[PDB]
Amino acid sequence: EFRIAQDVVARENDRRASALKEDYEALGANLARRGVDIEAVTAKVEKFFVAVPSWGVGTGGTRFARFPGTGEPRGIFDKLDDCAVIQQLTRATPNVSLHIPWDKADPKELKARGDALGLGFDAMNSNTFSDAPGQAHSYKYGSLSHTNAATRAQAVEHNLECIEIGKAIGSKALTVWIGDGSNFPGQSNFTRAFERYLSAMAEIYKGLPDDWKLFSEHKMYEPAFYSTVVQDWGTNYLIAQTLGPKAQCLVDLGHHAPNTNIEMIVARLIQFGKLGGFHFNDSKYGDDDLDAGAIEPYRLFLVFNELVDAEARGVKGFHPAHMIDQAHNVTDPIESLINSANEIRRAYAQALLVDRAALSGYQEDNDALMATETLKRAYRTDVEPILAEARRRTGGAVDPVATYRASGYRARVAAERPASVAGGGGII
Amino acid sequence: EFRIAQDVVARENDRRASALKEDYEALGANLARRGVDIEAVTAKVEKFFVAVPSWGVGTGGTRFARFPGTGEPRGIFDKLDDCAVIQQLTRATPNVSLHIPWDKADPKELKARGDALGLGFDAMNSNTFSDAPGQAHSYKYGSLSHTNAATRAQAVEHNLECIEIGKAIGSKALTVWIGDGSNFPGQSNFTRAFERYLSAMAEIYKGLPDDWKLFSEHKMYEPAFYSTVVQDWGTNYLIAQTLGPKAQCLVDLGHHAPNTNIEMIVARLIQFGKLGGFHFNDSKYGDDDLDAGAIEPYRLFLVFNELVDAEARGVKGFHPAHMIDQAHNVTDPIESLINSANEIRRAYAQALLVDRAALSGYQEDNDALMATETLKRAYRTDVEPILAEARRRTGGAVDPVATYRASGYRARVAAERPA
Amino acid sequence: FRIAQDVVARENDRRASALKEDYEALGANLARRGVDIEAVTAKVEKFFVAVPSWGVGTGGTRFARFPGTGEPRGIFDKLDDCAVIQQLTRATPNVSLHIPWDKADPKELKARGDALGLGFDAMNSNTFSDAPGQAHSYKYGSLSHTNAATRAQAVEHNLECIEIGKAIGSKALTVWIGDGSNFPGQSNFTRAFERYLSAMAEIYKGLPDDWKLFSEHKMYEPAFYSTVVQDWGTNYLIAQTLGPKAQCLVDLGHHAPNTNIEMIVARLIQFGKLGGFHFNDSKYGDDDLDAGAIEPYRLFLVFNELVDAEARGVKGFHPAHMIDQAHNVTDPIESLINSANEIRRAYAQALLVDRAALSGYQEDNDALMATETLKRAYRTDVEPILAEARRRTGGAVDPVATYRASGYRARVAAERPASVA
Amino acid sequence: FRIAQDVVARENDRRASALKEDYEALGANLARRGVDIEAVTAKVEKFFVAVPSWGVGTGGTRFARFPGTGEPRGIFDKLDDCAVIQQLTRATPNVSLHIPWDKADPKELKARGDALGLGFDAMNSNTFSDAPGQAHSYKYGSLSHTNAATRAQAVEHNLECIEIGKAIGSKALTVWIGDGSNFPGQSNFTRAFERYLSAMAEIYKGLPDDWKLFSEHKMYEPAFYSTVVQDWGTNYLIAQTLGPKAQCLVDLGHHAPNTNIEMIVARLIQFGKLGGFHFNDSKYGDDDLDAGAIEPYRLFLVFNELVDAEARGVKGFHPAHMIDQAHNVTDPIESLINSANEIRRAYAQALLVDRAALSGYQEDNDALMATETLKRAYRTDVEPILAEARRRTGGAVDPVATYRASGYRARVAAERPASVA
Ligand SMILES: C[C@H](O)[C@H](O)[C@@H](O)[C@@H](O)C=O
Ligand SMILES: C[C@H](O)[C@H](O)[C@@H](O)[C@@H](O)C=O
Ligand SMILES: C[C@H](O)[C@H](O)[C@@H](O)[C@@H](O)C=O
Ligand SMILES: C[C@H](O)[C@H](O)[C@@H](O)[C@@H](O)C=O
Ligand SMILES: [Mn+2]
Ligand SMILES: [Mn+2]
Ligand SMILES: [Mn+2]
Ligand SMILES: [Mn+2]
Ligand SMILES: [Mn+2]
Ligand SMILES: [Mn+2]
Ligand SMILES: [Mn+2]
Ligand SMILES: [Mn+2]
Repeated sequence: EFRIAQDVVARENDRRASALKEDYEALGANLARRGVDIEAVTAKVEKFFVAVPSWGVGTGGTRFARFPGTGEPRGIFDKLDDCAVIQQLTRATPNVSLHIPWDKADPKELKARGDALGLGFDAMNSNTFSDAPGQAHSYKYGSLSHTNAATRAQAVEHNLECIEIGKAIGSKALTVWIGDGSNFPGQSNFTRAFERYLSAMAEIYKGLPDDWKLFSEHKMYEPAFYSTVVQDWGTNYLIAQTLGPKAQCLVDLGHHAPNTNIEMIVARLIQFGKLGGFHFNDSKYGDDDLDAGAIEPYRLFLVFNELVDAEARGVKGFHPAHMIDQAHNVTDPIESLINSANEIRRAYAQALLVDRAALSGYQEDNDALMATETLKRAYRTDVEPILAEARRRTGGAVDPVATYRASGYRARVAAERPASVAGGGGII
Repeated sequence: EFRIAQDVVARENDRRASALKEDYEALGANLARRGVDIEAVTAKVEKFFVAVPSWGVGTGGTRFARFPGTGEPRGIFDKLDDCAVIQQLTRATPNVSLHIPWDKADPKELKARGDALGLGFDAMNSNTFSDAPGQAHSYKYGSLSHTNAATRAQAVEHNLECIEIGKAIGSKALTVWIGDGSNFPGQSNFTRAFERYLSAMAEIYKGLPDDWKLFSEHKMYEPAFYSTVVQDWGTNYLIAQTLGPKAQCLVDLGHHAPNTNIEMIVARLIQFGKLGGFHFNDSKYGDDDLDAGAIEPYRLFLVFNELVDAEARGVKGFHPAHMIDQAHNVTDPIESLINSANEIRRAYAQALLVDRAALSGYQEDNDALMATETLKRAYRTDVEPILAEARRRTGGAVDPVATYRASGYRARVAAERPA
Repeated sequence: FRIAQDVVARENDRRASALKEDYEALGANLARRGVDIEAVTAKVEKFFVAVPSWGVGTGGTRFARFPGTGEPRGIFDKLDDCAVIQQLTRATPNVSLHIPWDKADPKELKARGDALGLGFDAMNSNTFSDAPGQAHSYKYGSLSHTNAATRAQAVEHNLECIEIGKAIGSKALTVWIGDGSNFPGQSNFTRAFERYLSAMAEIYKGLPDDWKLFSEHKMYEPAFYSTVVQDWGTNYLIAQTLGPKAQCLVDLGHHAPNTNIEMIVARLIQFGKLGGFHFNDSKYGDDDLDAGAIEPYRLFLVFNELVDAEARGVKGFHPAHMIDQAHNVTDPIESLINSANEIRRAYAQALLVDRAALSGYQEDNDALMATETLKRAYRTDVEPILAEARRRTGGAVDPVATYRASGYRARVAAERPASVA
Repeated sequence: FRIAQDVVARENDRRASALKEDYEALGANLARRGVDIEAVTAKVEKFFVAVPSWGVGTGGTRFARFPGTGEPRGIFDKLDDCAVIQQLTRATPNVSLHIPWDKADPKELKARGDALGLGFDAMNSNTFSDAPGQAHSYKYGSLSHTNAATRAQAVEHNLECIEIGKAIGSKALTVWIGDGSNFPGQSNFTRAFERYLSAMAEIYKGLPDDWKLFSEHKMYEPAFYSTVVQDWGTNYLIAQTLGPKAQCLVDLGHHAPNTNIEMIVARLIQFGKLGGFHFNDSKYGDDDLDAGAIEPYRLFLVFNELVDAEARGVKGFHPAHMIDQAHNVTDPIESLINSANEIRRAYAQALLVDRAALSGYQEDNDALMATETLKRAYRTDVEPILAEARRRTGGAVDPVATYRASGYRARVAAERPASVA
């Protein structure tokens, strides 16, 4: 199937082919003068993939309000149809990340739809940070770390079910992010809550297939506003080290305290073999969940610099799961995910241009200026031509968003799906 | 009428009266040794009021979920009923802040219910940060500063309607907080957006009664995650100054950048006569909206220290509007508001204890250690006895939350209200 | 006696009546709450915190230093001044030394301490500044420097610190370094940390059987882009890697904005790697201000975690307590006195928490009453308890007022020549 | 010429070929985008930023200072090194002086500047440290000190800075003071500000008709609790109160974590009080790192506001641009060279933004395309433009490469005695 007509894609590509050939050739000549083979770079970029969040193709909101657009997806099936568009145009998001119970449905159908749309399934995501209809025990005061045994058992069961769904659809990991924490000093005993959490996670670990991974995701705050059980990478490391070989840490960019050196955390986790994966997005204030690289592109580049460095030195058993975790409140969710996936490949491609030998030399000589300039030479490079050519050669669009708007997809699905209504957030 | 049975109040007060007498007399003797008449302090404390937010009486939530408790208020009237309890027990929250359209209802009935419950109404709160049913233009991309004139006009009209409702119930002010801002660089032109906002606010100011005040509330971020039109007190000052004498700035404690010295902002606004009022709450990370003083009680004291100093310096015509703006996500909203109102009176009382003459002397002599110790001598003082006696003398409860739970009020409204 | 005993007695007697009234009033109030004030006073009078030799002299910033009068000339003057703090507060019996700043004949240092009634806490190494005759500069690092010879030099300095500490009665070595980078790319994060670990392993080998090696994390300064030992996570990795004798030291002002520090303390305790504390306060960065002068509640919450550990029955839990502050606009002696007092204050209030009631509220998820239970302790003015603890142990009811009445500062100002160049 | 002309020419010819290729390639791409590269280049070669005299020497922190070789001592050595930056970049024709650090016979300074081809930007007063023989200490403040005589002394000092500046070609005085408090209660926020305003009014009276008075806000350091001129809000009140000749100076690293600085820039421009900038980068506090070395996009976004201000033809808009950095681990000259380069880079890129398209996407609320319009400009590698601009104006294609090829550092190292061999 092709959510976007092939003629429109070919049409929009031909319209930009000339300019692209020029830019690509100019960049290739420049890279050559730098001892770099543009073709080698493009080949790797075509092979870089990042999972899209099923809950990301829908318009998001804040605790104050939600302003849905037209053609909002009704459920997992409409969401998969929209994710297909993203993959077809960018060719960078072949896999979708499911969230339960939001995307609960017959595993056979999900798999079927995915195969038909040319989409796979990444890590499963459990939900014990909200109450579902008919739920026996509320997660108001926590889940996996709740003081009530029955409540923890219920949370554990839910996570085990997520693993069962994932196995049936082709997933190989479970990501566990909970809101568990406290809003007031004294409300929670830090140590006892963590102990409860560890014990519950141990039960979940027991249900992991031999080739599966369990990712725990830390977050400084929100929904808890005083303390959070899994508040940072330090606690997260203790979790992973304690649970076992299959347990690793997931780093969501906007989940750190102000001014935190996030790329260092990535490096530390790689060093001790616990970098399970990433949740890409950008931010300026808190866990803003904005389009990747829209606020601080250099920081995104620096994270990838650590990723490529580890890749370069053959760090064996190094396959971090890459996923986008964003909320789109003022843009067409599909266009944002498209450009976000693009930005990620942009940062990856620039990281690949880093002269590793020269950098190592300046590091050993303590030539700070040249070391930092060596990274900038790669970062300053406009690799858009490589990103565009990679898409073109793999069946994607030179200009993804332009082709998307030219296709009229949004207007189309807007006519097929029921209207939505604005409203307030959880504030009241 | 009394939401809490008068016999329960008398009972729970008698049960703690002996202990209170002992603590009050001990504190009075200690203060007397420090040259302070405890009676003068209690007299002032029982006169300190802070308005309760109608939107804080029901359980709050986040973008991730809402976990309502039992007996949740069904509307503004249930909310007023619950606010009546807060006032009856603490005697520090005689006024309620309404939010339109959330609390829209016959103004005449609101006033009636208010008078019967012994409650009054503080500043009105406009809402152009969310869309209402049948709304012609969406506020998705802004409201008062939206690029579309028709949208801006609609936002202006809404605020004017808020003023009409407030005039009917006895409100004397309009508080304007909007989410207007951008999530991406370039999305908005900082200056043009601000110019649009100023022009729209000028229209609202034009329709403001001459016995009313117009409060603009700054916020660093959320719902906007890259830029916000009214992002800080600097922009807020420019707004108030531009609009006119009736326009002032409202300071919400959790709306500042990390590590910001908020008590200084308060002092600066007072000096330039633009401190319209406060939205009290506490926080640790962002605009957490937690129970006031639950996280950083000293900071609360330091804010009140600037308020009391303003009086001591002789600043005139200074009557800030005091209001609580909190979200109660994991506690009984009534209990949180009760203890929050209490914490605010606590900080106020301690600020009244500061030996101003001594402090002044240490400041002039640059004796930093004794100057800070002078503030600490006041802050370290446990004024709970003064707060409890104040409540007792004015019809409240020695221990509000204890009396509240003894009343079984929550179970009662839980039975009267749906699930 | 640094401070004349008649001065202390006179000042104590002047305030005796008021202390009696306040203490007995507090005692009755606590009794009504089921707490024995005498039991609290008995524990308070035994809570000690080490005073930093480097904080007895006036501090400064990169912009300027404004010395006061009678600045101590060397380590001996500093010990003399520390003796004043201990005599008046009775809460600072031990001094933390810094090498090479306080380098001197161990026997002389020991003798002076004994004569003044002072002991010595953990030693502190210095490889964040260059000393004269140094073969290699620490400009680009020390224990993690790319140059092997530079690292070896840093290792030998730490071993020397241990030798000095052993001779004077110390039982630990605290290691804080500025190692890090100011530009992206300057350092390879993983290799720099590996170099550090290798060097610390060597230092670890020189530790006596009853010693401890404390590593201190810091988010930034002097490094402004990355720091090798940047946070508690990296710190935990260090202690766990080095061995049983290695633990983490938590300096309150070394964390990112809004960090929940008390949780970090709880985590380290759970995994037995909480070596000790560097107490101070701050509002912006590593401000190094007088403990509790900015956020007294936070200080109380850290102690709440320390007391809960004891309540939970954590075994062999003896964290080292030290003050690490810089006094740029006050008399250092007066600030250290009141800071030590704030520390005992927070400790005393933490002892007042009704743990039985708290555990009940935590189990029932009664967040409001749980927090109020903490507040009922924190709101209690324990000054009378601190004052009585001092009176009973030979200290001053009001330390700073007594210090000022003694005229000590004016005395040492006349005895000590201020530096000219 | 500090750098031999044959060296400059040689290093240029070595890179001339590749540059021609890149400049032509960028010119074609820009043409396809409706942009004339020549128009950009013409503006870029005219963009200047003043170099801080206190920036050519190696910097340090409160913990240590690690000087490099050939450290410039005195204003004459410093002007000599600044000349190198100007010769190679052609973007720093003016130097910012700091009194009393750079005190010297005005006529001799003017003479040295003209000989080196350097002018002088805003004068910088210093009342955040004490000079020998000073009558009153600034320990507790200067312009806002509680002591009248101390304020008068500070005021007189600034006036002297204006006299020195008038004699050498300066047209502005920048005032940054450390004035503030480290403890709650220490200062009365309002009285301190009142005193500051009164003193600044006296300085303002000494300003010639064509002079400007810049006040610089700073959140913290040296004051760690409160600072009189803590932010742009207070700064605006100052400028508005003093008069038309008074404006606000924005130092990028003086803001609270996560602050939207470009918005502050826009607000000040709207109200005619954006006096100038102090460029530098940072990640934690006022790190004073090489401009754009940490967050180059933020720098671009600041220049986006600057370029748009001109595009709108705002009145009273003519900001002074200065670099205010500290180089603790690099050759100061090289850092200043590359920092000045980054500033021009951001400027060039902001010049590339399609204002018409941007304005269109803003009106339609097409946030995605709006931000992409900024990115299209930002993602554009303008190095070819910067290099050509330098080549056409007598500068070096690759400034740092040419600097190293000249062996200048080793040269001054042989002429200037270090403290130790
Ligand atoms: C929906 C998803 O579980 C969620 O975004 C988490 O991954 C975490 O980012 C929350 O802050
Ligand atoms: C509900 C109320 O309008 C709201 O809380 C505003 O005042 C502001 O605090 C929001 O962040
Ligand atoms: C002097 C002492 O080594 C130093 O203060 C360290 O302990 C650490 O606090 C530095 O920021
Ligand atoms: C040296 C110069 O006066 C100084 O850097 C000020 O401009 C300010 O940036 C300090 O933090
Ligand atoms: Mn996530
Ligand atoms: Mn998140
Ligand atoms: Mn508010
Ligand atoms: Mn708010
Ligand atoms: Mn320390
Ligand atoms: Mn420190
Ligand atoms: Mn500056
Ligand atoms: Mn600065």
